[PDB]
Amino acid sequence: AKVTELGYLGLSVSNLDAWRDYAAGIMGMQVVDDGEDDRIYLRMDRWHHRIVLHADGSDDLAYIGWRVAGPVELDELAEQLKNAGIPFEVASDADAAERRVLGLVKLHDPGGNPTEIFYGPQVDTSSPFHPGRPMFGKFVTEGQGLGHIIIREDDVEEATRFYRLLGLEGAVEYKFAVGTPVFMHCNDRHHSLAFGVGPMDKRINHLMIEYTHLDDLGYAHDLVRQQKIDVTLQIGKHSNDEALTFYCANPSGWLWEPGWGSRPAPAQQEHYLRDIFGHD
Amino acid sequence: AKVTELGYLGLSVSNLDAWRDYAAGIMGMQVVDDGEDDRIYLRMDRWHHRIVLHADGSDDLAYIGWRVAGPVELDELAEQLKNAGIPFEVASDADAAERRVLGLVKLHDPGGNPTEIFYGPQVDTSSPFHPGRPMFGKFVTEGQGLGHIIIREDDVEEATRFYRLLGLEGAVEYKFALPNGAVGTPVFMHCNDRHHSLAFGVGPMDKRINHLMIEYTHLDDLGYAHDLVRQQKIDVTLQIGKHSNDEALTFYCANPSGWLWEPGWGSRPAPAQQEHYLRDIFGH
Amino acid sequence: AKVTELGYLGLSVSNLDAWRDYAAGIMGMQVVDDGEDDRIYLRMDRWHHRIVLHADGSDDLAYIGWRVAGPVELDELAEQLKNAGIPFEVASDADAAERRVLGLVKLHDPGGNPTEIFYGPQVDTSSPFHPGRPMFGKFVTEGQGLGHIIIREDDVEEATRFYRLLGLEGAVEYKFAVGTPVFMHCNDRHHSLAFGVGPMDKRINHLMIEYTHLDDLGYAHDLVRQQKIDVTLQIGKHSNDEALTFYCANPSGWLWEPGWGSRPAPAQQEHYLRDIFGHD
Amino acid sequence: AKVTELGYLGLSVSNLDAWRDYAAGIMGMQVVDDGEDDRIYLRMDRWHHRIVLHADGSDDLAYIGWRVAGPVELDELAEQLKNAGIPFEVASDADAAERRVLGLVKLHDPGGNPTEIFYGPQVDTSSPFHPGRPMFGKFVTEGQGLGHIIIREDDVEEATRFYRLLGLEGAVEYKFAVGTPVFMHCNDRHHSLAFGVGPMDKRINHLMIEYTHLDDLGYAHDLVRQQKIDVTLQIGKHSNDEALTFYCANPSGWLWEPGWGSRPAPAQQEHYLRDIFGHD
Amino acid sequence: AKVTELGYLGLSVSNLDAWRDYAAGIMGMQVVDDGEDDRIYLRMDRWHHRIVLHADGSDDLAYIGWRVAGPVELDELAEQLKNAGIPFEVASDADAAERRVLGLVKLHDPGGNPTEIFYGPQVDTSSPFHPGRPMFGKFVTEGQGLGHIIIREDDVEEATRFYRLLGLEGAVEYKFALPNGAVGTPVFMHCNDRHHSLAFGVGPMDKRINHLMIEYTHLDDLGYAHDLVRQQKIDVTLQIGKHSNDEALTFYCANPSGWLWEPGWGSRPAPAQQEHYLRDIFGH
Amino acid sequence: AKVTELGYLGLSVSNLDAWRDYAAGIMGMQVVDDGEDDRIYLRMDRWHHRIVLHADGSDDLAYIGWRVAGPVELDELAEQLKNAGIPFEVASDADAAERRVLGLVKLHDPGGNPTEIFYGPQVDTSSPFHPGRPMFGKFVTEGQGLGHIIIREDDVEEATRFYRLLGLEGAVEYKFALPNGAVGTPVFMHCNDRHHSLAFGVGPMDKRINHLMIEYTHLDDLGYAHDLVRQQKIDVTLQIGKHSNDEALTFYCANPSGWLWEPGWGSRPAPAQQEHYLRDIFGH
Amino acid sequence: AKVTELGYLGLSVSNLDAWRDYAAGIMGMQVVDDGEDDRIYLRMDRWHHRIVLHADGSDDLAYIGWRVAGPVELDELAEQLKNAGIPFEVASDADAAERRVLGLVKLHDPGGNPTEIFYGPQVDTSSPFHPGRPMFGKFVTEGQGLGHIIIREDDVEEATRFYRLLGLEGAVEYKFAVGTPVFMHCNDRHHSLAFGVGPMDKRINHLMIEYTHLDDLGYAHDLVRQQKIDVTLQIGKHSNDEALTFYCANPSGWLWEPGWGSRPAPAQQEHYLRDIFGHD
Ligand SMILES: [Fe+3]
Ligand SMILES: [Fe+3]
Ligand SMILES: [Fe+3]
Ligand SMILES: [Fe+3]
Ligand SMILES: [Fe+3]
Ligand SMILES: [Fe+3]
Ligand SMILES: [Fe+3]
Repeated sequence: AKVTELGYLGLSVSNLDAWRDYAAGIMGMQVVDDGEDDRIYLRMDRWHHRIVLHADGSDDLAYIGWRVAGPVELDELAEQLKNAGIPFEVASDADAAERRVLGLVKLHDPGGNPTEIFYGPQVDTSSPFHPGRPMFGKFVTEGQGLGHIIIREDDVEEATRFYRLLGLEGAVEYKFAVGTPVFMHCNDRHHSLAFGVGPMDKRINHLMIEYTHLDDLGYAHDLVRQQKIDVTLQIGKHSNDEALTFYCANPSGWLWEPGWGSRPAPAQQEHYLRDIFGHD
Repeated sequence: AKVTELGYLGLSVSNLDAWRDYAAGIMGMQVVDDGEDDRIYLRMDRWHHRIVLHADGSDDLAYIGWRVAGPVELDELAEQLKNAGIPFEVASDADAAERRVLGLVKLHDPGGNPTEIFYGPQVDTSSPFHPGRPMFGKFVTEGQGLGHIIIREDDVEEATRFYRLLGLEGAVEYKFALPNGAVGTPVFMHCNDRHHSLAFGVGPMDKRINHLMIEYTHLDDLGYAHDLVRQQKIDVTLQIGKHSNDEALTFYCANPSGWLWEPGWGSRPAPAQQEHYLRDIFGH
Repeated sequence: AKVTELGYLGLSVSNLDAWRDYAAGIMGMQVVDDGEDDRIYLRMDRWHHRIVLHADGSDDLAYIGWRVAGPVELDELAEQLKNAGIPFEVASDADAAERRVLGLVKLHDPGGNPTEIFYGPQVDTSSPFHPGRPMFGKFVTEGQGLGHIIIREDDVEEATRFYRLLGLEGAVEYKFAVGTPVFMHCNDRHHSLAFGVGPMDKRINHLMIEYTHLDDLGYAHDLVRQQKIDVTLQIGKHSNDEALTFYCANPSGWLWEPGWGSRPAPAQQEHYLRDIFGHD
Repeated sequence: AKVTELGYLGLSVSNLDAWRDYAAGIMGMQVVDDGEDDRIYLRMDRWHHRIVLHADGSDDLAYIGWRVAGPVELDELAEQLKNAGIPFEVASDADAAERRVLGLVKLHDPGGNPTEIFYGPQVDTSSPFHPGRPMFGKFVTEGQGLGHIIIREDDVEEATRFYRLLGLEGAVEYKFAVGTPVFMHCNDRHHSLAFGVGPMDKRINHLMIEYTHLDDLGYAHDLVRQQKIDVTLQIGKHSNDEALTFYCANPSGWLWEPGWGSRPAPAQQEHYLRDIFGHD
Repeated sequence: AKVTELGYLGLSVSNLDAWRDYAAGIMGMQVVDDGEDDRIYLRMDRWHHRIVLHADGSDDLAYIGWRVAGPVELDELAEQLKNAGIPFEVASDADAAERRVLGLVKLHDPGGNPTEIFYGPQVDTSSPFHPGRPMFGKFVTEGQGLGHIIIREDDVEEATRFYRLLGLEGAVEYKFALPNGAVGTPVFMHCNDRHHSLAFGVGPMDKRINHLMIEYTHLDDLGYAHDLVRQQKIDVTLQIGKHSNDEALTFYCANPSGWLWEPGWGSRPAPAQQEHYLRDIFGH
Repeated sequence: AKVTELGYLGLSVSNLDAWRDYAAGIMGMQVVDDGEDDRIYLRMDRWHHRIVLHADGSDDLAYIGWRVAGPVELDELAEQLKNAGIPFEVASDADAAERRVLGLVKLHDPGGNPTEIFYGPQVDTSSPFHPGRPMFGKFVTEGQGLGHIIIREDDVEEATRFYRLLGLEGAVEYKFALPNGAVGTPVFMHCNDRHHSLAFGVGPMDKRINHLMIEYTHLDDLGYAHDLVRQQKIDVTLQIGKHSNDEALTFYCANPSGWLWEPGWGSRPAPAQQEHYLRDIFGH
Repeated sequence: AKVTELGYLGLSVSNLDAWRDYAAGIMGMQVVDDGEDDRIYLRMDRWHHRIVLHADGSDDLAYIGWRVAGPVELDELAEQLKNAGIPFEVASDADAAERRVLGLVKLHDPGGNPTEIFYGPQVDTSSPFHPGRPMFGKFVTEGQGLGHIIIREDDVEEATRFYRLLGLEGAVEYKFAVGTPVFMHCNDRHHSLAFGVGPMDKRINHLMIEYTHLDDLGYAHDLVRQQKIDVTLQIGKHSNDEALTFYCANPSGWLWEPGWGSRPAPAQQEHYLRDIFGHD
């Protein structure tokens, strides 16, 4: 059994309203507020949500959810963890219900990042995704997860071995003291996960989200320029994912990377020395 | 040169608010309001609009706009009308501006229905379609027009001839027995892949327009619309069903102007060749 | 080895003639009467039959037949049952011949439902399916079974484990005391089997049958309206199978669900809270 | 490891010239005579030959050759035979060279039929197949073998178990004392092998060969009528292979079944009670 | 019979070396030098060339060459020009040789822009395209011509009519407010799959040509070009963006003659039918 | 209405036996002998034949047969010839029988080459093509004709005009320097998917025909033919190579009548539009 | 784990300039000179290089690199070697960096040929392949390796067993004392490797490189004729790969075989007695 996608992210945020303007108003996500006093959701497709916003007054990552196919696969994965010596917790039904999933395992990666493994997300088929701003197209999520994240690790090699155990595949992809970021995938998305990018003040460095239509990235690019917001990396392409993407600050003080046209991971490992173009 | 699609409809209404709730809130169209005194717009795709709503107090059809490919084609059609001795007005640039088109000709069909032929609709490709209720998919319009309409014609043969001149094709599609032994023979006509764009010969009518069909790309949006209408007790005069001709899955129901909208899914193209039916397939 | 489809159903019925009018006259199945004094068959495609009508004077389920690929797979499955502690019976040749199959294993599921596992159904290739009323198209059966059934179970978890052992895959699909129906598949049909829907007076709740052509469902819908028969659920869509279907009473006092446009099961487990539209 | 196709047949024949008129002159096979004093070959495609004609004065089967993918697969298959208790002989290089193959295992099936297992047939790529009469099209052989054969067995069940060990798959396909012919396949050809058809005077009952073009079967049908030769079964279709074929006597006193439009074997076992049409 | 593509451009330049560095060194074109005194060539595909560079001292457009399918088609177009009372020169074999074509007619458009119509370009299929900087892919030209241009026209309606005669199709593509309440209505026209080959009506211009669009098959080549231009501080007058009409991803920037090149990727075809816009999609 | 393909060739030969060995034994054609005194046939596909061999003592081309779709089309072409004042003979049913066709017209091209136009060739669909040496594949002929030929024309422009009337399309395909400063401009023409069916303007010729190209579906048959020719020392006057125009892989070599056959593989279609070359791609 | 392609070759050469004229000037490869004093590279596609030219004054093979998918596969392959008794060396990071790979295992085949196994080649995505002469098309390398090589072995059977252990598949393909060349593949390229061709003065007999466009082979054929260079085998086709190729001398005194239109290896082993055409 292997994880199949990056299913959801929990975020700790200090300012819900600013996140509404940003994620729905600019990025085109749908705000879902089910009445809960301490959280709201962000929806990108059929699923009830892909991202949870916990208004706990912090501004960092709360948890990463990795999907598996069903209860049998969840059990096989739990057993693999037990055999590897890795502490985990089979969540109760009520804890799974909090996450809007049927079954859920909670644990941590070797960098201390809260990591969850689940099957059976809540899908709202009867209430179509309705974007928070006008969209030409949709988001790329089908079988591919919500996007990709760079997260903090203190032991790159331990993290890699942990993530291969979960089912992800990958290796170092750039050589840039030579530093060696590692990139990993579990489906057709080039990667869902990367680490070893150097010292980081927060648990998460960025999140790349992907549009089906190029016109939606331009629409977002222009809203960000009009709203006169911080751009860290300009429009361009990495050698690895070969996607067209830009990097801007979110209300939590880290980066979102809205994108278009990401390719699949090569079936065999490669490594690069530099990006294709842009990203200035 | 011929008409290529049913491009837009002008509607006279007496209650804008009801229309907004109906067309956007249930059907999923986008309300476009340009700050005009007397009118708002309904949008279904990239075009600035497909339906104009003139808040004038009446509840009927105001005008029907038929698209042609371009200026040369508009000239060619104008000359054909003149050579048929059909009167028409060459609209100026301000009349074309008012309709959001590049050029147009204004006229009447034999039944007195105000009829426009235009090229160059306004398309808002910077502001994508944003439906007025959540939608699963979109509207079927590309190269097919807004949908199909049923309109009043006192002279069926005169209307048939008028619309063959414009470039529409078709003929009688159904035969049915009337009370006195007569035979009703409604005429259905198309100008593109859409089974038909136009019909008439369905008998006496108190308004110029009887119904409008609009088509969803996704059945679940038809399902959704149906559900809100049941939630809000609107008159579905004809239940879910298939006509023999268009072989579409549709339900008929009442709009705020007192006539019928027929939301539908899965319309088939107009056959290569003319055929007719005595009855429909199922439902309705 | 795994079961590949829901191959056949045996029904106990009190009124054969009424079943002829219903299943052939309305639904478009073919009545096959081979001279046997206590039964007649219903045929939907190439197979000799998909359903057996036993005129024993009862009005419920008699047996469920699950197909396997051949004698080797039947043996591997019998061995899996022996290893699990589940009593079974390898039918004799004459018992297999009664069912019109080459090899047959008889047993019961944990709810006490008679369950059969077979290979090699009788197929009448030289006598084409001829519908009991005029049909635009056909039934959807190829590699997909005859349709799907909701059956009674007293132990939802035991039933699930039993059915996974047989080769089916699935889980809970709706949360609606929270009740949790389970749905299962063994091929491209969304599901062949569901249970845990609540208390049931009979062994079987319904049977969904599927038309290739939409026009055939309308034809049946209209015959049911003309014959002024009981409709329990109106035309609509479940979130899970995303099929267009209606629910009406059969002469045995349970439901048939004639349908159109059922999709495959998602490759990974999901759960819903409500249907898409209709089914009032 | 499994056998992949029915690769070649060795025949013992009493009259080479009559076989030339028949197989090349009517059927459109190519006569290959490499100078050997006791044999000539029949070629149907790229291979040097598909059939060997041994002029030993007998009129029956000499051997059946089953192809495997290479030397590794040949070894795995030899090992499976050793483990099953089945005597075999690894042919020497010179014995393999006689057969025009690189590696060859000789043995017998439970009915005593000489059976060979080989890899690496001689292919004459530089000398295109040239038919013995004018042909519209070609023969169907690619990845499918030369055709199919009914052979004699005294123990139907032993033969089946032997043939499954070799890699073939199948079961009984007709019920017609009820007799139960077994049909087996190892590729896209409906079957390569059948037995249990009742008492037979010879080792082989027939050989079906298949044309790509319908017009070639008609051409052969007409030559057979003009030459006023024996027809046993008229043009028609079996329920199982669903091919269009006729049955005529060859100069050895058994049947050839020239054919067209044979379908693949169903992915799951079926059984019939009668043919579709024809074969009178 | 009609023009089929924008085949070549003749350019007057004052500095060959700068052009070589710009067109080849950055854009990826191949410099072709045939040992002529006064001119070199720029190549983008199998054709001997798409752009001629006459080192005469001026910095402007010299001529525009439009392709037709063959000799019969050239005759047919010649007769149409004559029947319209438009003057033209039938070039001799040496004039055709100079242009690397089999036949041609020379003339002027209403704005005085030297205009040629030809069949039979020279194609060097023994010496494949070899770009002047490493390229990921190639240029989009097949049956689409070199790209599209914006040129000076004092009389927009006269030019429109002139180019409909040649066989191009199109009309006004945008409307925008001018200072005095006027409406600018630029005309965009096509003769093949390329959205447009030609535009004008964009206002006063000091040179005959305003810009040229060239299209890469691969985005990474657009990316590459963009990067070298940033490395060499050339004026990108308009940043990465999409026009509503061609829906292409392009950036505008200055060439050594003082006007604009617009390298681009992913242009869409010209719609079956005329439509217009009030604004563009994004960027620029 | 136009010619659709080069249908057949009539050849005068002085040695049948050599031809049989060459055309069948090496090229893979089928010899068809109908028991006629004076002639045998060469077959390449379903047609009774593509080449007639008249054993009359001369070694040259006898006639060229061009196919049209049917009788109406033959009439239309006949009337076009008459309206051009080109003389022709309407063949009777026995003349059509002799050619194995349903109808035909007989005439001359400007260079005196006997020229026939026919519909309805005889097709032997009961006796499939059986090649005269083992073949891997077949000949390319469907809707493309037998191949292409080079023929003698004293007046290139007159011939061009003659063949545009018949319905062939094309123009000059190459330019090359002659000794005296002149320019040779051979004309290549097509009437279907085959790059060309016909060429001329290659200079002085002692026979009416210079070469014939035939095309194999499979390269291995080209390879096979090449090998037998090397085994039998026939003159391959031009080695394996690609022309710029047809972009085919072919080798030229001598037949028993003293002129050239060019067996080939992988010919490309004639481009949508006319283009020309100064040289060829490789080899030859 | 198996090797996936013939990734790179190291060559020892006496004359760098002559190799530049040959490989770039004629063949259309790109010369990459990164400043190193003892070597330059030849590039054929995205990779930094496919061939290394070591100017050590010798004129033969230096090493053969076989690609594997990643570090896990490299480990599984290293373990297979340890289990087989075959000495190997896990290269250090700096040794892998010298080769422009992320991980590297060094060893020898049974003929003494230096053999390397690596994952993660350096790819220069931001600097497109730019040919050393004008090219119509490109080289065929994607998932197929750089081409194929005939190398020297003293023990044909040992070499075969060694190469099957690495993941390659194959056997004897020609019978021509009967000699028996062996051909092997690990992807869609007919073969990457062949040996047993008879006595050889050098470690490598030839290298076949493949063009996507036929016109590029003709362009090279003509440059070789104009430069009036040695041709050993004329244009033609082998029965096995069915490619169109010619054989000419390189500045190191062995053969390059520029080619076009090579087919995949047959899924099952064959053997031939002669080539199709040409190669005189
Ligand atoms: Fe990223
Ligand atoms: Fe309607
Ligand atoms: Fe159901
Ligand atoms: Fe048979
Ligand atoms: Fe532009
Ligand atoms: Fe030629
Ligand atoms: Fe080779």
